[PDB]
Amino acid sequence: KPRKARTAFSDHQLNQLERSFERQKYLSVQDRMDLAAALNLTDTQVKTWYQNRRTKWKRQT
DNA sequence: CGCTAATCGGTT
DNA sequence: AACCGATTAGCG
Repeated sequence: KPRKARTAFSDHQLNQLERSFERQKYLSVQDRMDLAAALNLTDTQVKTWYQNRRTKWKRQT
């Protein structure tokens, strides 16, 4: 069952994703597309990163 | 083993 | 179409 390679986010990308999450728990389609483009990530990579980050936030609360 | 990226099926 | 919760799985 082929899967995608695990993305290794740069420190710059993780820093900017965490910054975005501190500002907004969810992104609009537009804001997700803008952040993806700004970080040279796919829309899916940013969507999944935000989904998993909300899961972690739920657990740590 | 812990952290977390990616995948699956169900919910809305 | 995006999310959620459960799950699978890569790597330090």
